[PDB]
Amino acid sequence: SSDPLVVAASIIGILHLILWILDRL
Amino acid sequence: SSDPLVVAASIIGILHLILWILDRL
Amino acid sequence: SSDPLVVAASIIGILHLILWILDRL
Amino acid sequence: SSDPLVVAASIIGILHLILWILDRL
Ligand SMILES: N[C@]12C[C@H]3C[C@H](C[C@H](C3)C1)C2
Repeated sequence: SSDPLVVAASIIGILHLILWILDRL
Repeated sequence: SSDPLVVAASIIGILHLILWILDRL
Repeated sequence: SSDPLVVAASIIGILHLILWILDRL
Repeated sequence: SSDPLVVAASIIGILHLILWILDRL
């Protein structure tokens, strides 16, 4: 495993991408 | 701990998310 | 190498940048 | 040091923030 801030941030940068893309569509 | 660029960047990707979301609302 | 979530996220933050920039233009 | 993809990505997430903020203003 890695540290929970690093991992958490990673997931965020995925979720925030979907939201942004969804908004555009 | 980790390195301050890595950690700092992590926090940014959270703050930038809130700002973006807040703007949408 | 590093872990595939970390690396994958890195690439995303690049692709998402291009898309955003392209949209602005 | 860390790996150049990780570091590079970190900087990007800062630059992309400024650009986004500047655009809003
Ligand atoms: N946006 C990023 C969040 C976190 C730190 C850095 C590298 C990875 C993980 C993607 C920038």
